[PDB]
Amino acid sequence: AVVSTDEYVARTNIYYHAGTSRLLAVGHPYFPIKKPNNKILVPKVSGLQYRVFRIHLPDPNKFGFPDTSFYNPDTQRLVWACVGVEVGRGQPLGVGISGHPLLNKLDDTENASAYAANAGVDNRECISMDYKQTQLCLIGCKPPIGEHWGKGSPVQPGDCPPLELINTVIQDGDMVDTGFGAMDFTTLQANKSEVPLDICTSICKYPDYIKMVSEPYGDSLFFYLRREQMFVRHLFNRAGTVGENVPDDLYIKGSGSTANLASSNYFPTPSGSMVTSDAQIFNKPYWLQRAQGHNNGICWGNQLFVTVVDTTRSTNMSLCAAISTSETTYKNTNFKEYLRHGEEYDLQFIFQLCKITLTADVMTYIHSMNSTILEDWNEDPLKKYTFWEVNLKEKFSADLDQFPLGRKFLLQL
Amino acid sequence: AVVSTDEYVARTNIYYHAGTSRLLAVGHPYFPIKKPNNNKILVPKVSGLQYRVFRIHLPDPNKFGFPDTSFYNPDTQRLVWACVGVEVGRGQPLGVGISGHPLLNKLDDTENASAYAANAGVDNRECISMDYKQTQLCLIGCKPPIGEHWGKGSPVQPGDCPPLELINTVIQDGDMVDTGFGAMDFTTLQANKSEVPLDICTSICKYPDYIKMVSEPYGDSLFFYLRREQMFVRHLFNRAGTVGENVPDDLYIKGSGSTANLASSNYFPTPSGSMVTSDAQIFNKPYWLQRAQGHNNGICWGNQLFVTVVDTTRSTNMSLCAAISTSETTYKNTNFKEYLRHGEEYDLQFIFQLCKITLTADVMTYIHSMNSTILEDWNEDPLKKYTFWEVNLKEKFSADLDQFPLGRKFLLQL
Amino acid sequence: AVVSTDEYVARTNIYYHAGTSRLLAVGHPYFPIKKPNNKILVPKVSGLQYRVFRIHLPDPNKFGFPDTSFYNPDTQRLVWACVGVEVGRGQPLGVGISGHPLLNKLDDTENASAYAANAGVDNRECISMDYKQTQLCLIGCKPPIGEHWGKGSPVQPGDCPPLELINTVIQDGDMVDTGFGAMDFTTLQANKSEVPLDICTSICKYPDYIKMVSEPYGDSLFFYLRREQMFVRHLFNRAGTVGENVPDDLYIKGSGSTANLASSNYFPTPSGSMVTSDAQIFNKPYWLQRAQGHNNGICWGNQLFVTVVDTTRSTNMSLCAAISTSETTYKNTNFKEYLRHGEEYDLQFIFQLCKITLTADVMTYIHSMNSTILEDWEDPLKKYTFWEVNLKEKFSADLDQFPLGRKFLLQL
Amino acid sequence: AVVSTDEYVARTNIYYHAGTSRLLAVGHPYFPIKKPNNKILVPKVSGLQYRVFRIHLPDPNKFGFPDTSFYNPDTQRLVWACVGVEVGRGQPLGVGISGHPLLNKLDDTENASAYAANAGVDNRECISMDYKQTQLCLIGCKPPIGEHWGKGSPVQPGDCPPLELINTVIQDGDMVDTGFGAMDFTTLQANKSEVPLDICTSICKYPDYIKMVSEPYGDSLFFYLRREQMFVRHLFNRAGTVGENVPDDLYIKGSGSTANLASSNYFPTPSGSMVTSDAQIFNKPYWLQRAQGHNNGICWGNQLFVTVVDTTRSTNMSLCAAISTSETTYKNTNFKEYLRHGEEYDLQFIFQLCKITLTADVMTYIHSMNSTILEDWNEDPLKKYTFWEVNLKEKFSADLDQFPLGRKFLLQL
Repeated sequence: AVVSTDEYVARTNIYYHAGTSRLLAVGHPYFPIKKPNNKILVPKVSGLQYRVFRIHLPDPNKFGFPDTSFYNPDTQRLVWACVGVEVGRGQPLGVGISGHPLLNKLDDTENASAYAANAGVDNRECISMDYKQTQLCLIGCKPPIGEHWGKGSPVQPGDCPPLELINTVIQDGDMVDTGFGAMDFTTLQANKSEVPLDICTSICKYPDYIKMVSEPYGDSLFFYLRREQMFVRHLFNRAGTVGENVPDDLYIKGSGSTANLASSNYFPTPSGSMVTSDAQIFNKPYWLQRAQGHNNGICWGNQLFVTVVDTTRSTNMSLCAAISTSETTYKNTNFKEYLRHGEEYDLQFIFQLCKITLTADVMTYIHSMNSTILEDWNEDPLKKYTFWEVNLKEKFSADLDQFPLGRKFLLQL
Repeated sequence: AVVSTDEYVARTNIYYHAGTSRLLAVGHPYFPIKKPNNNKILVPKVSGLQYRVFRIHLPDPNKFGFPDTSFYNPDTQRLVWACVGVEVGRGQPLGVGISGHPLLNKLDDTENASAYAANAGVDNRECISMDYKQTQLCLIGCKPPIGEHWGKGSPVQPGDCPPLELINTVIQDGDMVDTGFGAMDFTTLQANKSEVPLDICTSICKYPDYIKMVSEPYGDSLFFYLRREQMFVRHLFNRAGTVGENVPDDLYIKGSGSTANLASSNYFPTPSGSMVTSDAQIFNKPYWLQRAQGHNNGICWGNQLFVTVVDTTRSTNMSLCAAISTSETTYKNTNFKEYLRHGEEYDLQFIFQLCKITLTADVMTYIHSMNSTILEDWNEDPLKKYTFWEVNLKEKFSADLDQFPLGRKFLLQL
Repeated sequence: AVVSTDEYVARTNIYYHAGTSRLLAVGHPYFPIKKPNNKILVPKVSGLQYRVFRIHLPDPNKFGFPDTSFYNPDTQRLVWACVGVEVGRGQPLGVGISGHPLLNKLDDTENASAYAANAGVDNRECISMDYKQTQLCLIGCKPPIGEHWGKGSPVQPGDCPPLELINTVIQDGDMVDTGFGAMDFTTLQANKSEVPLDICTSICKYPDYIKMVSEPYGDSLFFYLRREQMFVRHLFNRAGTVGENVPDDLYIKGSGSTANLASSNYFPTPSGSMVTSDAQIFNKPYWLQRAQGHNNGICWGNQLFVTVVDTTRSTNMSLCAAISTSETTYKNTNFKEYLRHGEEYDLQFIFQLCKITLTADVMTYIHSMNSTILEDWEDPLKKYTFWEVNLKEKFSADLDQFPLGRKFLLQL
Repeated sequence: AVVSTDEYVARTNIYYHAGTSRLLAVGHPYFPIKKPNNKILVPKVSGLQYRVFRIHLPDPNKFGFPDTSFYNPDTQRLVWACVGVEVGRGQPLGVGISGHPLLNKLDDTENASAYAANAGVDNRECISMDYKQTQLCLIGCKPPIGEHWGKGSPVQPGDCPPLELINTVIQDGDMVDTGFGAMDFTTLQANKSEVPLDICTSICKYPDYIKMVSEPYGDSLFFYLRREQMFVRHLFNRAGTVGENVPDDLYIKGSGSTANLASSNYFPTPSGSMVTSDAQIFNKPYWLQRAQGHNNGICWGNQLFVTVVDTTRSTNMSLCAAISTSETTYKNTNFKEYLRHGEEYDLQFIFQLCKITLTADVMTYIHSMNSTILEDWNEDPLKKYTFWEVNLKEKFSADLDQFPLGRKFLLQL
């Protein structure tokens, strides 16, 4: 049976403060910019992406403490334990808009309109919408897990793909669900125009809270917060050949214009409503004094993983340049337009040192839980994923009161 | 007089944890698909507005192996389970779904009319869609829940208005919840077949009968219940068919010319659920049934439970399409086929407590009056007429609570 | 000098539970259906009507108690007292719609973008709106007293009717305020097209809380709850000759198309916004453990009056019957449309018995307060129409057996 | 190692009250009225500007106290401490409107709309929008710090300017972020028609809370409230040549009408939603009894800086004047129309006298913190910016009971 860390991990009264300072990212909000080579030139930085920071801590065993009388190195080892965190967001509150120049939309079904689509071969329209609002922060010593609907195990051309639920590690840059569902658009929509431009060739992953919480050791989730909201803004219709005809027992055949049924593939456009300062999750200190799982904040392997989504600062900046200044009158051809998005972060942590007695039972338990720890204490499995590497090896300071999160921690212990 | 369970049922320190990890359903949100040459369904109907009535089977304690049996004397006592905790996980992103009818019976928009409408033709049906009234609920009990709807009552010129009766019946898995058009039996009360959206035009929309369930003398049907719903009118519309009841002359002054003939007066609103938000969630949150409203304080008579869940805050139909030919350079509508699908994810966790009953003469006669089958089972299925999402927990019981999250929460709560 | 009832009404430790069970009503939401005969074939059941129940409690003096050691049956008398109540509502939450096929509406003034053409002979249009949301529950031993602006008495034809604040007794079926004001429409609007179809000939009364509270004995109101909410959805204009010209000093004369002022009689269409379960009043027990007035819950004369308004369950349901079933193609003439509404109620009470000593001071005070109380030891309320509820045979002593009784025992 | 003020500053039980009692500003909401010359006849007063009050206090060492037995002048000095503040606001609540006669706007991408035949060149419309709602009140003994995107380090004409996060001192009259992002429009948008008229040639700055809380001594900020909300009202589209074509991987080529993609530079128009009285920050006393940082309200140099933003009292009033009064019918040409905006402020403070012993270590610490402190105790460096100078040298009063803020303070004791 699994046992809580507090049952075999002794905590000490030594605390440290580590911060990242300003972390900045600027780029296009929809797609990466590159010129003909596949190398990027301006990365894709959007308000609806996951930011998974892989934080590296100094090795406490080899760390140069001012004194070493608080433990016996011959029969004990040291590990860090997170007891406080603060995610700092700097940019002003705002709401960003994304859309597709050729969205697959036939006509508006919410209410009869003056003009209706004339059928034809291509009815795609230029449509944009604001997305579902989200805010989540997961902290753990292992990568988070997400779930999405992808193509299942494998007929005629155009038949409905099999549908399956897949779990995969969330990475930096993975798009969050946006009101169209958590699904693998690239493969489940061969049309390539069902959803806005920034997700039509990407996967929208949603955290697997059930799986992460229910796992035996609770490494993946010490603490987590979430907030979501959305309401339908407009009700639209889809175009294309009908996959399955409506059963003839659900309606009575018409005559004349109504002889042919209109498309019944309805889809709404989400909307985040208001972003307000009272509903914010960030810029506040979260105390991890007691976690849900068995891992009570121990950072096994000298690592942390802070996943953040914040769509309440997703304002894109219109940006224009003039080809020539000789024009005294405005001309559309004379000005080039652009888009950009800026993200600002600042992570503060409070770490409490802990020591572990290496008895036979403890060693066997630690080996069963994860064999890597014992080898460490004397290739990287996670070095196939993209994380925002954050290095704090040279940024530990023991005088807590010198920093704001340190002062807050001291006021409350 | 009827005694509370805690008056003749003794509780113990034995606790257990049972789980139903990752129940999953995928189907079409409006109707079941089936090849014409057969009635067998290739894709079930799985909408976000359906009742999910799980029928949970427990391992009967009387024939359940324990490490110790000193807590009861077998020949003069019988064991039972008592639900002291529950949680209904919901592992999908929040979202709102859309429904509609390609030939909805809508004549005019009577909200901001600017000129008197023209006379209706032979057919005026239009393709219209709308989101539904938001709803959440969770009923837990040892008997199937009871719902209500307005059906065709006991009995006539052809076309006369059907009489209305209030009918009580057992809610089953797959039934439709009221969506803002009232809890009625559309199939029989609307011969038009185009009054309401496509997913309820031939279905009964039931509503739980809280009054009747709570007035139940034994309180079996309802240990614990939650409900939260909201709605507002998005649009105001008109109906097209002829009028069965003319407006009385005394309610208006006769018009002339264009206004000589009255427009239809059968107004109907289109519901709207407004925002779905995380703070107002009912799920992913433990519930302690330590004090039931009725006399039955969570005793699972017959080794059964019934967890009814409705959750329209995670209804997000996902459009997905497949191309007939991939060797295409320009977009063609005829080259793509469009589909709708909907997926639901559940995770039920329970904490059960063992209880024992002394089989004295008074207890035996009282239990016989309560339900004759208890004693007989303590030696055909009556509920073999309904469709429930069967869940089997005979092999899912484990004593160590701290190994599971709900167990850890329960331990911390003591 | 009026003394609280507890100064001469000594309470006991006897409690009873009375419940009406399912009370059901079905009918048309706008007007009563009747053969063009005066008999009503289908009543008018709407979600904006008052439901004024009249509960008849059993005569405690003649009641067959099992024990009578708690009073002297020759120098004392028994009276019922209400200490708990619960109003049960069955149907699902929803919103209804009302409208007039020929409503008096000229223009949409909210966002007018070009000066309108002069009104013709008849500019009436089909328009509907959802009404202001309301909920209330008044309980007392006398019928409630509402108010409305009726036509007073003092005149050239077409002159403005005098206005007066008339005070009357609310009755079962009277329409509640809908957002157009609490006024007598049938006399103050000879147009018969100013307001929707279900109130264009009725009186929309509003409870007179000020007067009912200021009543000396506090009979009319032990306990009351209220909630309302509305906002303007559209800003329309009225049609018809101008009764009172706009003063010349409030504007500068227009020229050309603007030479003739547009109508300046605006009116908004109300909207009740959202109905939610968190804001619900009903399906919750109320404990009448201290009344505002002097009458502290005593049911004089063995009566109660529960007035209920609930516009959060006003869902009208569309029915449709097919004249011919052999049609393979849809035709409008082949289907007849109907509207109906269903209201479901379930009242529950807890009654505590009380006894009163029949001394000289008590006799004279009760006489000066209400003589019929002493007479019982023509019915003045015969004129009015109430939903008569009979609870003489529904009394029981086992409070455990009923849900409200269990809640009362647990909490008190 | 930085020590909080209350370690070397001995507080006393002497309190004073100072206030302005009224402050008015009237001007044009959109732009200053230059004289056709350079003199500004009417300033630019808007509800979306920063109000940075530079408050001057009497020098306590030279102040005329009725008694001086609480300190010895030779070995001690005196300094003011801000223990209370209140920012009054006069005008009624309301919301103002801004717009551009020639805003850059091509289409309405929310829904398929109906438009006139395209002009081809100069597709600019007269558009207006209400701004994002905001409120804030920073109080410190140094001017605040703000952040905005500007033109960064160094190119064919029309290329996208580089972006950079710049920190600059906020000044009176500097505009606040409006929902279009905190950026230097003047240089980042050569079009001069991307945003409304009152920010098309200005810098929208946002307070830099991260820096203003992370500076060591915490002088710039020992109090701050913030309250902001917005939502997207409309979803428009830009007009102009595309600087970055959509990658071909994100869509399928059209034919006929959809041969050429529509503009994909979307922008939303903000909306502050409802201004309400219960959500008000002002007309309410704040007590500065526990500063976040190390400066616990000490006003070094006898100064303060109160920065206030309030967009919930931004009602512009339209005025009209008649060229000639003899006309009997209405004519447009006979009436001129103007706009004006009026602000009202009333600042009240509670000050507590303090004293510092001039020992060796104290003097060295103060010199390291700020050299000028010891010289002041015998040209202006901060007199390079613009501040709404407030002179309270003659407003201090020792009777707290005679003023409303003092009466409120005495209840708190």
